[PDB]
Amino acid sequence: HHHMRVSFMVAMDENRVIGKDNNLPWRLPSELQYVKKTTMGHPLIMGRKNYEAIGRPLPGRRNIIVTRNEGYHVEGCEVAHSVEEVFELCKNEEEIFIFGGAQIFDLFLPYVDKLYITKIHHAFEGDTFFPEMDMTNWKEVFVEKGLTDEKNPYTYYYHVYEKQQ
Amino acid sequence: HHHMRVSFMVAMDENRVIGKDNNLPWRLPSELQYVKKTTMGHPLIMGRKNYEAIGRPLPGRRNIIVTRNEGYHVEGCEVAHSVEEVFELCKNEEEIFIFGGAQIFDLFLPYVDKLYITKIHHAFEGDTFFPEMDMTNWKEVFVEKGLTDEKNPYTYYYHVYEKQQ
Ligand SMILES: NC(=O)C1=CN([C@@H]2O[C@H](COP(=O)(O)OP(=O)(O)OC[C@H]3O[C@@H](n4cnc5c(N)ncnc54)[C@H](OP(=O)(O)O)[C@@H]3O)[C@@H](O)[C@H]2O)C=CC1
Ligand SMILES: NC(=O)C1=CN([C@@H]2O[C@H](COP(=O)(O)OP(=O)(O)OC[C@H]3O[C@@H](n4cnc5c(N)ncnc54)[C@H](OP(=O)(O)O)[C@@H]3O)[C@@H](O)[C@H]2O)C=CC1
Ligand SMILES: COc1cc([C@@H](O)C#Cc2c(C)nc(N)nc2N)cc(OC)c1OC
Ligand SMILES: COc1cc([C@@H](O)C#Cc2c(C)nc(N)nc2N)cc(OC)c1OC
Repeated sequence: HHHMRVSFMVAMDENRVIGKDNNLPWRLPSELQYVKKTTMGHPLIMGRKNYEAIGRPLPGRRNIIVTRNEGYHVEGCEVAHSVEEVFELCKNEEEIFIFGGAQIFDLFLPYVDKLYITKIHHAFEGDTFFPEMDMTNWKEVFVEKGLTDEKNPYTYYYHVYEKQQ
Repeated sequence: HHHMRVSFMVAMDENRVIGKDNNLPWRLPSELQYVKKTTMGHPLIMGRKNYEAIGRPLPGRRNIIVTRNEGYHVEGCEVAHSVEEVFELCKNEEEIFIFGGAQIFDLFLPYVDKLYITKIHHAFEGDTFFPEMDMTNWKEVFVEKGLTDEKNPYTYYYHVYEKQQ
């Protein structure tokens, strides 16, 4: 029914952790630069909690915030209240990026076409997790080692998976 | 249609620069010795401008120069004038290396199977760039840190990517 490509953009550790105390458990500027390059010129779909943690509209992209709050407004951002409203706002979009967090990943899980997942080889303490996924019917179309140095202190890989018809 | 493996051999910076004033923007003997090791015993496909910058046939490899000039000749080198002519000269080769520069990288881009790309972590001034590449259906099959020392003054990594069928 929807015409835009629904993509997931996420980074997670060995146990699927994505967050701790409403922020990122790791600081990886190189990973963030890859995120910015990939998502540039495409809508970002983020949960209300996810947005407030970031604190600011991310440049060069349509920021769409998902909340049940019927009176929620933020300057320089669009607000949706359901999967369908998001699909309406993004009717004509080429590809959208579901950007998190867990509640929003859950919401859009039945609709994912493509998965951009960074895997981080470390066991972080966390409270927020990326939902399990049946990877049957999925093909890995890209993999590469991320940059490890003084500023990026963990081992990590970029993966991209596409669903088959 | 063709049976030889078409490989790219290239070194570029953070902004895809490969050249400046018909020359290399950096001097990396260690990177050059990896190039010689990998390409040895395999044909080199070079654009006319790339060849003349080098100035001499590179030993142990078939040097094949790509030009539109029908009366162009160089001692100890073969001269092709098109993608297909290169394919004819290399019909029986196991693996050929597209060696640059930009115009020749463009020419053979639709045919690349394997990419040997050195990434140099520095922002050089340059005029010649390595073409953008959709890496969908490519996988990194090798990565390693290059040697940094007094003789090799930059941070750089060797990457190898293979196309998937
Ligand atoms: N490492 C990574 O790749 C990522 C990690 N994160 C991390 O995840 C955490 C945030 O994720 P999480 O706590 O799951 O929160 P979310 O980002 O999923 O936001 C939760 C909010 O989304 C709204 N919401 C949820 N379901 C619906 C619905 N069905 N209809 C309308 N609105 C809905 C609600 O807003 P409301 O209460 O206003 O009604 C809810 O409070 C942070 O720690 C963050 O750092 C986030 C993104 C990526
Ligand atoms: N960093 C790296 O990995 C590398 C860097 N380089 C750098 O790049 C620069 C050279 O690149 P660039 O300027 O693009 O030159 P090229 O090496 O790509 O050579 C261009 C020439 O190739 C010939 N040519 C182009 N298209 C065709 C075609 N379709 N059919 C037949 N012949 C064709 C033409 O020759 P003609 O005019 O004679 O007809 C043209 O002038 C230099 O600065 C060099 O140092 C080069 C290789 C690698
Ligand atoms: C709390 O602070 C942030 C939280 C997020 C989060 O929304 C995310 C993510 C995110 C990350 C990190 N990586 C990948 N591969 N996909 C994602 N979707 C982003 C940020 O910068 C942009 C943040 O500022 C520092
Ligand atoms: C004008 O000076 C040169 C220019 C080139 C260029 O053709 C190249 C390259 C090249 C390099 C450096 N690295 C990688 N990974 N791939 C390449 N294709 C080579 C040279 O030595 C052989 C040069 O002499 C010093």
